[PDB]
Amino acid sequence: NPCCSHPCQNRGVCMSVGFDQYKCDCTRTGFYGENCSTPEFLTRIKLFLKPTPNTVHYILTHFKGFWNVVNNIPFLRNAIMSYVLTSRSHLIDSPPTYNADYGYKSWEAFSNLSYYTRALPPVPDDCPTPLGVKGKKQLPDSNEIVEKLLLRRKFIPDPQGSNMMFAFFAQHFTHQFFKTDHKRGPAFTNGLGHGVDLNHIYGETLARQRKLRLFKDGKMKYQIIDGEMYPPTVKDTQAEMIYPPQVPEHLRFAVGQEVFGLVPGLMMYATIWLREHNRVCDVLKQEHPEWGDEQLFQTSRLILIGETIKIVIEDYVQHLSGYHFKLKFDPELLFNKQFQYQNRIAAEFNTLYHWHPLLPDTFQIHDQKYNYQQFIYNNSILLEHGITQFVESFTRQIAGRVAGGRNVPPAVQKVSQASIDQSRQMKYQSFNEYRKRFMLKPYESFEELTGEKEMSAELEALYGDIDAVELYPALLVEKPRPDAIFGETMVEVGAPFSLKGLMGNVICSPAYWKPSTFGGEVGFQIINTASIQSLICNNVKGCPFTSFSVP
Amino acid sequence: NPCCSHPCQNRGVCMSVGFDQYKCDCTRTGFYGENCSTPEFLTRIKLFLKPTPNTVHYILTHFKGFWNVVNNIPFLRNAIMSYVLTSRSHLIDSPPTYNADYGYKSWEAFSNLSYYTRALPPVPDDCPTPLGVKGKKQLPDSNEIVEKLLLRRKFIPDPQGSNMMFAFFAQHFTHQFFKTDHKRGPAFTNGLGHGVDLNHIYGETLARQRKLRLFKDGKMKYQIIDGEMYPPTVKDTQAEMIYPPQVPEHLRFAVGQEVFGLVPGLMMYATIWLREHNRVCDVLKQEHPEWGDEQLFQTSRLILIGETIKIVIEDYVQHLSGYHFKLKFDPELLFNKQFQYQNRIAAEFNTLYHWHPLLPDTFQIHDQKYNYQQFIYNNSILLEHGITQFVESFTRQIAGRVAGGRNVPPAVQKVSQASIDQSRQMKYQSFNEYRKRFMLKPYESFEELTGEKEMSAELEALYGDIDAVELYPALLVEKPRPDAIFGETMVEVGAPFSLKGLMGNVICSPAYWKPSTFGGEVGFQIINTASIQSLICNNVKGCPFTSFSVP
Ligand SMILES: *[C@@H]1O[C@H](CO)[C@@H](O[C@@H]2O[C@H](CO)[C@@H](O[C@H]3O[C@H](CO[C@H]4O[C@H](CO)[C@@H](O)[C@H](O)[C@@H]4O)[C@@H](O)[C@H](O)[C@@H]3O)[C@H](O)[C@H]2NC(C)=O)[C@H](O)[C@H]1NC(C)=O
Ligand SMILES: *[C@@H]1O[C@H](CO)[C@@H](O[C@@H]2O[C@H](CO)[C@@H](O[C@H]3O[C@H](CO[C@H]4O[C@H](CO)[C@@H](O)[C@H](O)[C@@H]4O)[C@@H](O)[C@H](O)[C@@H]3O)[C@H](O)[C@H]2NC(C)=O)[C@H](O)[C@H]1NC(C)=O
Ligand code: COH
Ligand code: COH
Ligand SMILES: CCCCCCCCO[C@@H]1O[C@H](CO)[C@@H](O)[C@H](O)[C@H]1O
Ligand SMILES: Cc1ccc(Cl)c(Nc2ccccc2C(=O)O)c1Cl
Ligand SMILES: Cc1ccc(Cl)c(Nc2ccccc2C(=O)O)c1Cl
Ligand SMILES: *[C@@H]1O[C@H](CO)[C@@H](O)[C@H](O)[C@H]1NC(C)=O
Ligand SMILES: *[C@@H]1O[C@H](CO)[C@@H](O)[C@H](O)[C@H]1NC(C)=O
Ligand SMILES: *[C@@H]1O[C@H](CO)[C@@H](O)[C@H](O)[C@H]1NC(C)=O
Ligand SMILES: *[C@@H]1O[C@H](CO)[C@@H](O)[C@H](O)[C@H]1NC(C)=O
Repeated sequence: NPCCSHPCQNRGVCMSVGFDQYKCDCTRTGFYGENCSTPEFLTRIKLFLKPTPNTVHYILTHFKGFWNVVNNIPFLRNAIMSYVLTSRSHLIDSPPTYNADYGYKSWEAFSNLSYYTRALPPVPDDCPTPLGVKGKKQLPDSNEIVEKLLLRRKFIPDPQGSNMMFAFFAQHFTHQFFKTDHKRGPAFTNGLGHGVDLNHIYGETLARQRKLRLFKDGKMKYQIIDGEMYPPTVKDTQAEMIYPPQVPEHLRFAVGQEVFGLVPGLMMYATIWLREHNRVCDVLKQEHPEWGDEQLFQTSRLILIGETIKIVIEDYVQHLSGYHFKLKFDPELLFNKQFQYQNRIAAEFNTLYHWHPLLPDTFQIHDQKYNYQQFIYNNSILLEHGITQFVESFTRQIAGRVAGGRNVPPAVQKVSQASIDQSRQMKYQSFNEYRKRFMLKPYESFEELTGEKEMSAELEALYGDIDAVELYPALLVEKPRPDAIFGETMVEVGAPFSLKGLMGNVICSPAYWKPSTFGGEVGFQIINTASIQSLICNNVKGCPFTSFSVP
Repeated sequence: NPCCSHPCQNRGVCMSVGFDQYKCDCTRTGFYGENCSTPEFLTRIKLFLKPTPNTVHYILTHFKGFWNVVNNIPFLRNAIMSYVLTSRSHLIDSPPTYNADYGYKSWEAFSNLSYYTRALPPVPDDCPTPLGVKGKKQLPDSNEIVEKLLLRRKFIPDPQGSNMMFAFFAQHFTHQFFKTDHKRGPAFTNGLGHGVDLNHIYGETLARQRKLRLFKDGKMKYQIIDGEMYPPTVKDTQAEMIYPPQVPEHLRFAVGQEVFGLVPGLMMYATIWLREHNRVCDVLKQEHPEWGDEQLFQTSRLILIGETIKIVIEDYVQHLSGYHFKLKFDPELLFNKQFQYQNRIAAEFNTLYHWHPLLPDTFQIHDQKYNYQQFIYNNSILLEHGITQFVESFTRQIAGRVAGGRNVPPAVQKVSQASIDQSRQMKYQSFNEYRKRFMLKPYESFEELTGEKEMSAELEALYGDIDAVELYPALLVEKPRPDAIFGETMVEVGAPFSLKGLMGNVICSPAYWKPSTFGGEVGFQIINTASIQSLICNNVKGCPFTSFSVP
């Protein structure tokens, strides 16, 4: 296949013409020529006036005195936030295009929701090398890559101070749209909503939802233990959950997501959100005594969705970005813009979000310290200590650094390898191709990627060519930004995926973004004043202080 | 329920506040006040400059010499067509809101694709009257409505000259997204693509598609009969079709849509589009001898989708409108506008497209006249005459006028009654409520609606109040425009749904609307030069003259 070398630059579409020739479609790329590499006049100018991401990142992470002024001038904050949203939006194809089985546009790829979509097309089948034309005939041994480059020798804490509240929020939140269907294969998903629908609370299907609902006051089923509200059982709901035989019947908590019983950190947030839903039902009941159970349930769901997006932007992304600028969740910022209120989850977004290095060596709850074997599938620990003690402890324990290499816990060594192996059967293009796909300069050397000497040497011994380095491994060994959890690429690729999934949500559209949608101003206000602190304060006994970073 | 009165005007959202009070959400309506009835300053002006639809219709259907010059100046033609598209589209909620089960915004209503969506929410369950407050406690007998107002005494031909080519095209085309799942109920659909995906050619599911495909050269299965290409059999494809047991196996043609064997007219268009698909495969193979079966199939499908939208706008809607202005299919007209490339089929769109009056008393092919009992499920008629004779004959046979009342063939009486019964199951608001929803002044009397005395009287005897008249019966008895097939409402309500369904298609989005999407410029040119005449000329022996109007 002549398109194996990925000849078309700047988002140009490559098409074969006969057996030995190809053609590049430069339509609306701002470039022309055989490979869409010659800039148009207007393009030369725009390229000359674009700051580098590292320049812009510097600006947003310094001058705290300046940003403190900007954050308190609504007009400016709105203007800045508007830029942040729109300056990235042009990097996501919407409606979506390719998937694992289609490197050309097709109705199958567009219409079949069981697939993850793809930011870059899959490497064609019969190519000289797995990645196209660069690199060796065979990719390096995946286990060898994990051990030499990814495995933790000594715990590397996150310099930004991200804690376990953050790490488990990241996992809980993203696992509502990262639901890989490993029956079919890594290219397929079970989250047909393809975004923030809160299916991990309410269930992916109506059948599961009816098993989880109380059908009184709009609320979700629950049980009281030691005066505290917890999720219901599988026995009570008949809602299937993933549990080992060793887990007794009365400890098989049923929640929206079948796998959230795997780890107590997930069951903590599931409990918190469950409580929040029933709390909002009580508020709405007070406001609307004429409302029935169905409308109480549906309106509460729409509110929690709003809370979720609110919290993710203004607390979660806020902490992750390290910006002194105060991010703002406000759908009105897009009402005068060209924006598509739809989204399809990208397989690469999933891959890049394998933040295994976040995980500590042991989990520390109160006085106790649990290893992975003791912590996994253990709702006893949740009942023993309680949510309050969980929050206090998770807020204090720091997470591991994601970029910079060699920080993956040996306990999840198999999962790290799987991420590499699964990236290969989905035929991912190289790291540098994804750099270019998101307006970044390709690395010219291994040393430029890692910013050090020995890991880069290992990469060269394994891959040989810098253009042969794979997406997932490179993201984890990439040179971090100064005192940051990530490197340049992780942010520049992830941010557009993330913002698209948040602002693209239907509740953000002008027809939905109204008080009547959420039951009136009281309901609308719950969204617009939501925070990770208030979420905990409203639903966790004692109202403990919490944050996404260690104090 | 205080909202039974439909108090909120101008797209305002009604919400109950306690048992006896309500509240209107006037957000972004352009109006304010308790009822969203008081216009803002800009709105006050906008309404003043906006011409009435009857005026605009007059200007587009007269001054034939003036439009002749506008049509040949691309700057003017593009600008006008652009306004046509945008001015209509703002009347459609996208992403979609209500369905038959939800008169308030809910995630269930948004996410469940099995429902038709709703331009107006259902009438609340427990209201004084079926339509809310207006009208009698019980709606008139649906059979009495059909007999008095809708049944055809004597055939009334369409003044616009619509022929059977047009009638069967309307039926064939619209039945890809009007696929009511009566198993579940009238509120539900089997077309989860919710638009122009040509599932009626290729099948809804991948399983049925694989049954119809040849898996060589990207082609669809077929058989040759008298030198001419026809659809394959059920026995060969194992694709389910709906046929009475008395139909012999060799006459059981298998096509994408299960019901198209019902009438030869549909099976005619199914055969033509089948031929076109296999024709485009031959064209693409010449351009791409390096391509495989899968890519040839998928690319052909995308091209036929383009042809359909092209033909619908510049031939079908062009004839239907009666405009002297030449409508244009050009996705680039929207690339600088705010527009959502998504759509959800509205139940009301389905209802207003029950154009039963189009049907003739008998079907006239060559020298023979077939009644309904003769014509239904009779594919032997198709083979006897051939597609060419079908095209020649149907082009010449006049269709019935749709508006004006009393033109529904008694043969389909029970179908017309079902339209009324079903719309009542789904709790449609009144005809006047749908007029106001689409910026039309509500009718003051029955006489203003029909423009005459006889049907007016029978209407008042049945409904009592003008605000009690139902959508479907009113559309068919409405005073038709001068020498036109429809009345005002049908167009002003139908056109937004239609254009949104056409331009909202994914292939019209900037990422898709490129030559590379369609296999290069040769494929792209197939779309952009498509017409109903070229579709016939390329696939029907002898290249017979055809048109959507009688010669
Ligand atoms: C879009 O909306 C449609 C209309 O609301 C949804 O269709 C409806 O789906 C529900 C649930 O799938 C279905 O109700 C069925 O619920 C009963 C379930 O209870 C039984 O299930 C357990 C299973 O182990 C069993 O032990 C017991 O028998 C327990 O009682 C079914 O048993 C029963 O047959 C009933 O049909 C509705 O019938 C169905 N409605 C229609 C009109 O089709 C549709 O699911 C939704 N689409 C989504 C959410 O994707
Ligand atoms: C999105 O894409 C997915 C991947 O392409 C689609 O999943 C695939 O779906 C097909 C069928 O829907 C499935 O094929 C399976 O069908 C075989 C049966 O074939 C014969 O068997 C019956 C027996 O009665 C016969 O009557 C039929 O006529 C037919 O000739 C199975 O035996 C076999 O297991 C085979 O796998 C694929 O497995 C499946 N692939 C994956 C990876 O899941 C998915 O359907 C699509 N989503 C849509 C269209 O909504
Ligand atoms: C912040 C990100 C994050 C965290 C904290 C986290 C925390 C933990 C954790 C904590 C105790 C455990 C035991 C695991 C273990 C697993 N994770 Co994650 N995971 C994370 C991101 C992901 C993602 C993303 C996937 C793929 C999701 C999918 O496709 O369903 C994943 C998949 C897995 C799988 C599937 C294996 C496979 O073959 O793909 C296992 C097992 N893991 N992970
Ligand atoms: C231009 C529009 C048009 C035409 C010419 C047309 C011509 C014909 C025709 C010609 C020989 C026949 C035998 C019928 C007979 C039927 N029509 Co139509 N129909 C049309 C638009 C529709 C639509 C739209 C529906 C509802 C489709 C759905 O919900 O799936 C429909 C429904 C039906 C049904 C379903 C039963 C019911 O309860 O509604 C039958 C039977 N009919 N119609
Ligand atoms: C958890 C400990 C990981 C064991 C890694 C075994 C594979 C050898 O890994 C080696 O380890 C050395 C010391 O870290 C590095 O300096 C080398 O670059 C690396 O290749
Ligand atoms: C605008 C901006 C800036 C910095 C980060 Cl870290 C993000 N967010 C992410 C970056 C990389 C990967 C994931 C995310 C995320 O939002 O989840 C955003 Cl959206
Ligand atoms: C712009 C315009 C003008 C006139 C008609 Cl008739 C249409 N088309 C329809 C009008 C009413 C009902 C249906 C349609 C249609 O396109 O099918 C359009 Cl889109
Ligand atoms: C870019 O075009 C040149 C000739 O214009 C060609 O030799 C080269 O192969 C193209 N790029 C790639 C990566 O092949
Ligand atoms: C849960 O933790 C307890 C400690 O209280 C331990 O004894 C038990 O083995 C664990 N159960 C698991 C991991 O299933
Ligand atoms: C608004 O309309 C409702 C319709 O029933 C009416 O009861 C009410 O008096 C109106 N209020 C106004 C016009 O202020
Ligand atoms: C079907 O049409 C044929 C002519 O092609 C005719 O002989 C036959 O009687 C028709 N069938 C019915 C049931 O009328």
